[PDB]
Amino acid sequence: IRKGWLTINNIGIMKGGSKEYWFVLTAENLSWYKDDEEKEKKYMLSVDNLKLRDVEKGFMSSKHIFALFNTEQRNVYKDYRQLELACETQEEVDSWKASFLRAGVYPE
Repeated sequence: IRKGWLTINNIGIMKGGSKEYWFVLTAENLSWYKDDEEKEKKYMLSVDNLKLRDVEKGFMSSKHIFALFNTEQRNVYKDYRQLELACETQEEVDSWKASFLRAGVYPE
């Protein structure tokens, strides 16, 4: 449905620090890659059982930040905490939120 680069702010101490990843969004699954060639296949999460929320001032929010969180568990699989995503512009945040909603993600 939508593809682009997104920075993940929540990464564990073993690999901590915000990092930019290539993301592919479809109606069925969310697939994250370290490359735009879509070969790494870092981790995947299903579209459903997820919801979109805003974020608090817990990060140096020089970017436009929104969070996709698991409604069944406390964290995203193969990830640290919930998937807080930072965009270069606010339009990217709104576009991604709309894309996730169309894919099947539900509002908080």
